[PDB]
Amino acid sequence: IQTQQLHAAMADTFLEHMCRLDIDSAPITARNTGIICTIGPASRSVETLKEMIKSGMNVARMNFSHGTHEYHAETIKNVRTATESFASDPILYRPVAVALDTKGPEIRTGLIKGSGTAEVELKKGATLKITLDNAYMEKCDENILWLDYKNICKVVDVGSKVYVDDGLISLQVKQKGPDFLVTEVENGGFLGSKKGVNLPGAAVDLPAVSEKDIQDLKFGVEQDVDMVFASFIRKAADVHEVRKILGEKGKNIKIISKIENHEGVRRFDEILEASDGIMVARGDLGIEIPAEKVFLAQKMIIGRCNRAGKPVICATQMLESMIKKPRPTRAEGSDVANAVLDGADCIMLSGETAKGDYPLEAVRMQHLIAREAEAAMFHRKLFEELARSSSHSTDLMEAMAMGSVEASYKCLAAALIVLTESGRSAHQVARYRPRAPIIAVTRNHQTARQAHLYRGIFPVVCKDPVQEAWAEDVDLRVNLAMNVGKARGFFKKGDVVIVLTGWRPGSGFTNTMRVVPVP
Amino acid sequence: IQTQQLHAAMADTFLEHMCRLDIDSAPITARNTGIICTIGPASRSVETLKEMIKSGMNVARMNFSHGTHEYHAETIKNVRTATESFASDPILYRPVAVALDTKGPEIRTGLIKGSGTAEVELKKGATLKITLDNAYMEKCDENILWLDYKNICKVVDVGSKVYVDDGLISLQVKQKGPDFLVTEVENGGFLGSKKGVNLPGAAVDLPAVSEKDIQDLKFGVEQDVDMVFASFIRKAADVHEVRKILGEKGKNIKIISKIENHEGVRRFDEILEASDGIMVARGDLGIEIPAEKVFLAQKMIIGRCNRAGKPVICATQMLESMIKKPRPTRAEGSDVANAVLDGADCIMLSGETAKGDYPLEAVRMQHLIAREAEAAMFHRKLFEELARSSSHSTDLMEAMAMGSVEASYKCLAAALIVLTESGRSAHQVARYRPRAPIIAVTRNHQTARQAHLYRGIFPVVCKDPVQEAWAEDVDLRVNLAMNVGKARGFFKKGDVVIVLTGWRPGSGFTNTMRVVPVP
Amino acid sequence: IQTQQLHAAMADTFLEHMCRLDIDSAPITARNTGIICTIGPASRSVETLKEMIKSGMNVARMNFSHGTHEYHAETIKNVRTATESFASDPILYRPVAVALDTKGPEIRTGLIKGSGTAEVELKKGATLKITLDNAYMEKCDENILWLDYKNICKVVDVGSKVYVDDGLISLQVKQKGPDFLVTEVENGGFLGSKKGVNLPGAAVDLPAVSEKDIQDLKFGVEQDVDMVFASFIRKAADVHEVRKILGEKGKNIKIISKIENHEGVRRFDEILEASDGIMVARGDLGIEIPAEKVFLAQKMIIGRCNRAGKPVICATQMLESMIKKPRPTRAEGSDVANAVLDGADCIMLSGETAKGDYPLEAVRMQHLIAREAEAAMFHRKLFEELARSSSHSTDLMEAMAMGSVEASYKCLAAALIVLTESGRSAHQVARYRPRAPIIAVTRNHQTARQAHLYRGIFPVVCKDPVQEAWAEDVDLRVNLAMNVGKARGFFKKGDVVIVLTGWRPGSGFTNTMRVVPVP
Ligand SMILES: Nc1ncnc2c1ncn2[C@@H]1O[C@H](COP(=O)(O)OP(=O)(O)OP(=O)(O)O)[C@@H](O)[C@H]1O
Ligand SMILES: Nc1ncnc2c1ncn2[C@@H]1O[C@H](COP(=O)(O)OP(=O)(O)OP(=O)(O)O)[C@@H](O)[C@H]1O
Ligand SMILES: O=C([O-])C(=O)[O-]
Ligand SMILES: O=C([O-])C(=O)[O-]
Ligand SMILES: O=C([O-])C(=O)[O-]
Ligand SMILES: [K+]
Ligand SMILES: [K+]
Ligand SMILES: [K+]
Ligand SMILES: [Mg+2]
Ligand SMILES: [Mg+2]
Ligand SMILES: [Mg+2]
Ligand SMILES: [Mg+2]
Ligand SMILES: [Mg+2]
Repeated sequence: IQTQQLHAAMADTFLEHMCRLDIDSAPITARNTGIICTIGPASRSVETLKEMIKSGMNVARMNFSHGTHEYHAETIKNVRTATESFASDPILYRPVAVALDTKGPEIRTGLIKGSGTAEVELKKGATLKITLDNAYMEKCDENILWLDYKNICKVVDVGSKVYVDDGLISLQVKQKGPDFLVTEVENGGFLGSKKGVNLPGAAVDLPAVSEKDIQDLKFGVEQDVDMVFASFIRKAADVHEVRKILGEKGKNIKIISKIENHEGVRRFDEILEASDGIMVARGDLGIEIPAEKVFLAQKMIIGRCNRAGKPVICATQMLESMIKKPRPTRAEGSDVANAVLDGADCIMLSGETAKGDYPLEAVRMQHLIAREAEAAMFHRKLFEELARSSSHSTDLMEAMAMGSVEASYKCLAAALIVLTESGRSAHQVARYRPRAPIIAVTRNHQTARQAHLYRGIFPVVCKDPVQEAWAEDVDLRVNLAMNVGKARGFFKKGDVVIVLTGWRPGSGFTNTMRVVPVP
Repeated sequence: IQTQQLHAAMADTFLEHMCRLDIDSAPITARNTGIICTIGPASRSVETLKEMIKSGMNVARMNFSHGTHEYHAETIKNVRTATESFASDPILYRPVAVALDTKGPEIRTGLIKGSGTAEVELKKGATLKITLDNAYMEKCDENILWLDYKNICKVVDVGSKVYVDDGLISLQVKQKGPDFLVTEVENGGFLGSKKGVNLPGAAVDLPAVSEKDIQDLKFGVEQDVDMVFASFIRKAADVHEVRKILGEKGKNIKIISKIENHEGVRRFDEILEASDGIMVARGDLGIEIPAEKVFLAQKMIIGRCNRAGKPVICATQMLESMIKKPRPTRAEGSDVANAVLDGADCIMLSGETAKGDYPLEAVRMQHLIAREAEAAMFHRKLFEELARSSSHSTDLMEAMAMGSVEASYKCLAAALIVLTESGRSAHQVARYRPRAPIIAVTRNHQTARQAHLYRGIFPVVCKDPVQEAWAEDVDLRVNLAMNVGKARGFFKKGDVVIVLTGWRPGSGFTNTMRVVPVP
Repeated sequence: IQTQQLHAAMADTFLEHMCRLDIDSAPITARNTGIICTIGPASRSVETLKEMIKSGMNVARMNFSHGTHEYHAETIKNVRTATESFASDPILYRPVAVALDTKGPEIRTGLIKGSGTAEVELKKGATLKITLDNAYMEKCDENILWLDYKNICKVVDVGSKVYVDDGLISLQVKQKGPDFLVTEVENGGFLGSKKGVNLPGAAVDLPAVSEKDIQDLKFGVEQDVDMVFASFIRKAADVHEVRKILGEKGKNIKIISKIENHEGVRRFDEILEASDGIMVARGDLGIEIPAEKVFLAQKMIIGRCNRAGKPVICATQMLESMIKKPRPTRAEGSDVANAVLDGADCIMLSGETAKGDYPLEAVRMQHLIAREAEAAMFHRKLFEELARSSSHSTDLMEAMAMGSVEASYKCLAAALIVLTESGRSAHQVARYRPRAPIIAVTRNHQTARQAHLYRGIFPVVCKDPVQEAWAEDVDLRVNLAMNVGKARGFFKKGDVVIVLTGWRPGSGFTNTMRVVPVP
């Protein structure tokens, strides 16, 4: 019984590959898919945070949707505190990234009967008037609803829908003024105060970044975050707006755009081009667009990112059930696996880690699945497809990247060691999706942290100073990776590995590839 | 307008590939397909030879079915003399392989009027008597044909047909003696000395290894030949014998089994596995089996050799017309093209160089077709298919070769540079069919002549003394390849090349790959 | 029991397909590729015609570059005579197309000694004068050489080369005057009558449609030819022009455009678009462009027509040898085979039948090889690729064809029977390249003759009155095919067949497909 689906690995057709999948074919230890964990009341603590890390957490996400700078900073603190707890063991030391997830633009209704706690019941078939007249900003009721968005009438059409409270309530626009909308309740319910609004299919003119947003971003810069997950990206311009706020001081910050609505879906190509990476924000996306179309968008985005060699995250509700249970639903298991199969670089956990009763279990779970799924990919066919996709380019690093993955397959290397500073060299390899882990040694901590964004990349920080011999310094670095993979269980002495390096110190890329034996 | 059929190279389907072939898309200057010339009267002179090498000859074939050991050693003499005429400028110096073509279990004709260059014109409807009277051994003419097969009497029966010169002449047995036969000419033609006789279906019993064969064999050793073309090889057993004869002294000689009979097609696989290479010998084959079937054999044979990764030569009648004519026929043009496209490591000239009036041109012509066909190959598909085929192998040098070819494809490398001594590394690379030229640098003159056997290797002798410093020595050899490609106009400064070298002296194989710019 | 390369028909890769071609795997009786024979001095006789038909000939080409209207008219005559000689038993009657091969924008020498069957030897180094002096027109010879082109002196410089007979003979201009040219003979050979002059790379302003062209055109319309081989078509405008002269009376004559120069190639697409079909005229082409490039043209061209769904012919020097020999060269056998694998709908014979010694053998040999090659095609991949191409298209008859072919493969049907009058349903099928024979039953003679143009169509002329009842009438015709297929040995009882018919009369196509057993 082969391991790591190597039997299906050898199939000719996709169908044959499936037919060959084997529950009894064990996968390797090394889990390539990055796991992003939302931190919160359930996971903030150091002790916990140490467990999260032990469980497989690669990225700590900060949901700026709630909490104060003072809170989040305290969260980052603990994260950083937890991470360093292992630093004492440069070998067993694992980098953890920090991400800032913007609150983003928002539309909110007013107060019900001047109260924050009151409610009304909207009844299916009724009429309901939306006004912009702040006169009513605290006089909402069964007949009148005031909202935040001054420009609404401009972006919505008669016959369109307005969703209130996470799509809990649905309204149909029957009349439009310059100041109000006249709707008809389709999907009734109780209405509380200050609920969220969604305008499915609307091209919203709300700014790329809120005022709050500008503030959190500057904050994220001062905090030295590794990426930013930018909410509500609808077009390239919005990415550029974010880029601009982060500015020169934060030009190294990775900006991940969140696709959460039709627009974003429809203008995805430009957004992708402008971004550093993408997050498929299923939550809103599934509110914005028909829940039954989310999967298409999900696969569209994943594929296109794969094709461009830009990182992509699958997020939201992956293991939802696990907020209350130790074991997920079957669909949950399915989802994570397909996501991985689709090509997702990272997968995410929100409620599950943030507030749920089984944060660690959710992590471990994601870990378990990803590994299985990772073996189950159809690499030969995938590599082939990707290669065609990129055929337009004759880049050298890419050539180095393709040649090295191809050899890792050929001799079934146990790993690929890439020495990089910027991470570019490692990134090129990841994109060609080897099956073996990519252990990338760098002296740049940030590069190391950010590496997680990418599938298969396992960052290893070199904390030693530079030797007078390049060659020697290189050799060393290489050895380091070697002690790691060994310490990790990726391989053993005698195993074969693909080693990528720069020929000289001004190389510019890993232009030197080698097949080597583990000591 | 792209060069080197690169548009076509981009194709998704074979059909599309074909469709984009462009007469205006120009080939590169490096001809990858080895050219095998049969040296005889027309080409024996040292002066012709020189012109021969210049024009493209990589290997000299000495047909032991013709001339004497005396005639052949002189040939070999002018051969090495002409080659060696170019050893001053190590840059433009070219190795030229010497090959001995075996007699084997064949039936041969005597001497037309005591000239091994003599000929006579037979007529349709005429009578001819075949005798065994040695008193006619050197006395063949329009009226008496002496054979060398004693039993060919009990082997044929009246009404039968006897074929002379690869079916050139068909004789019908009309009267039987005990010492001879009287036949009638079924079709006219000329008639030489020492032509082969085929009795398709007949039951001749000829040892796999003539006394002569050993004679010839041991002479070849005496002459330091590089390889052996073993005529009418029928089984693997036949192969081990020759090997046995060659013995220790020639353990480095390469045995190229010649498939020229139904048995050899039939036992193809075991022969293959025993041989060092194969030769599709169509002259004989073409009479032995149905003409209309030769292409099957050919394709089949080419396919399994490539699949197997061993050199295959496609031989005989390729440019036939040109024995008398300056320019070939369209079918000959097609023939050569297709053979290259089928996958031949080399193509051959027989009557074309050994005794036609347009030998120089013939070689020339092969060169032209070869370049053009090499470009029209479907590298991308071929590589995928080859990879598939070798999938059970996990060989270290194969990984290296595959990564190399792959990179080379990606960046459109100008050449591949391999530093080898056995020349195995090189061999391995060529098996994956790179589009670029492989410059094979070696301090071993045999390995060097031998490399011609394989598609795309441009062997280059390194005559320099061995450097104390492994890296310096390496660089040494590298530059020499750098210089040749430059000389031969293979690339320029700022052109990119893949370099295969060994990490440490006595590295085993070329375990190091680099992308490098041409100096 | 191995048959029709069915094992190879199951390979996954092109490589494995090749690897599995078996000489011992016998082909079926039906020869799919049509055989075109140039009818000349050596094949004019009725008695010779009868054997050629018998021999596999489907079309006769009458070369207008040679002879007179009268000589050709008689040939037609004889053609039709040897044909209907078989009309006795409609089961065994085989239609024969009559093809008009045009003169075109060509330069042509004169009569060698008022003959035309006459030849002349030219020796190397000798002198020859080219003249425009009509008083030599029919008096050519070793000394004097008259030509078609009064401007030739303006179009060629001293030192230049003049090619006679498709490059057979190279003449270098030594000196020129107003009237004549003074050349020296560069290579020896037989110079015959009304030969071809190729002034490669020289501005000849010849007209697309000569008045003579015109003349001949009109002549063949009266001669009721089925098709036209338009020589030297350079651009679509040429076609329209031919089309133009064909006018109304011949709005049904198939115009087959011959690509025999650099322009024709270059403007191939629009040509193809305008023409009914294409010939690869390698004789002229091969001298018009570098010899080494013809296979590129041929492959690009055959591929493109396949794609298009239009019939393509591979022509010239396929079995050249056989003008004098009974057995072809290796190179020639590979060429016909390779032509068939390339995808040519038809193959041709020129000198081989027109004037050679072995007309019958050449034919048979084409028959022989084709069959073998038809088998060897990789039908599976080919069909997929063909589909990939045709994908934009949603034609109804195309779907029928495809489904039908698809079904034919699956159940290994013995044949497809198509009932058609226009012939289009049958072409549509032929274009999707089933392995099995298309028995095209029709009541249109012309249709039945022209069917030879298309790969795999076996035309059957139904001679019986129309049935009042469609069903019976259809049945009958089906019956016809059955009998014929049975008498030709295509299938036996209990064999399976695919049946293509129309539901109702005047169905515009065969919209009904059925799987049937032979009775
Ligand atoms: N050394 C030579 N001496 C004289 N004639 C030679 C020589 N080598 C080749 N020839 C001539 O060229 C012809 C073709 O050469 P080739 O090597 O193909 O020989 P072959 O008879 O056709 O035998 P084989 O089947 O082994 O190739 C020979 O038949 C012979 O007439
Ligand atoms: N009608 C004919 N009368 C006599 N000889 C003929 C005739 N047709 C063909 N031949 C001979 O056969 C040779 C080859 O025939 P073919 O039809 O191929 O002519 P061709 O000269 O090569 O010109 P093309 O390029 O049109 O094919 C001709 O050159 C001619 O000598
Ligand atoms: O913001 C998100 O993550 C979402 O909406 O899913
Ligand atoms: O022996 C050969 O080379 C042949 O028969 O073609
Ligand atoms: O006309 C032809 O066939 C040619 O020129 O090849
Ligand atoms: K958020
Ligand atoms: K021999
Ligand atoms: K013509
Ligand atoms: Mg959201
Ligand atoms: Mg020979
Ligand atoms: Mg032979
Ligand atoms: Mg022509
Ligand atoms: Mg011709």
